[PDB]
Amino acid sequence: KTHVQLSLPVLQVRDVLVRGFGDSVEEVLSEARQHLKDGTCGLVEVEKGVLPQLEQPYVFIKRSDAAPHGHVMVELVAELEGIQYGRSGETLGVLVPHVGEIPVAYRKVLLRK
Repeated sequence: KTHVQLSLPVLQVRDVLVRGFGDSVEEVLSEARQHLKDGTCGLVEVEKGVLPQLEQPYVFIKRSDAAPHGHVMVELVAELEGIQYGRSGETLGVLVPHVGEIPVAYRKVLLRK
């Protein structure tokens, strides 16, 4: 399927144990997509002071359209040293590995895969 319904656990930035997906734009997009397929991906909501506490390159989920079955349609955009790889809508959050952190909420998304 071109899209997959996921429910992503929303993590507090200070709880995250693994603060990025890897060391290059191509690697972090690859690993993010793998962890989304495997159900091992969390979401951190972006506010003042959040991104400097995480590791670059960043992977964002961004709104791709204006929401089937309560799932916002999203796609992946990476960022490294202020350059983005991909073009999309509003940021819903930054993706990180999930390794058993307790979430505060869930974010229903339809991931363009």
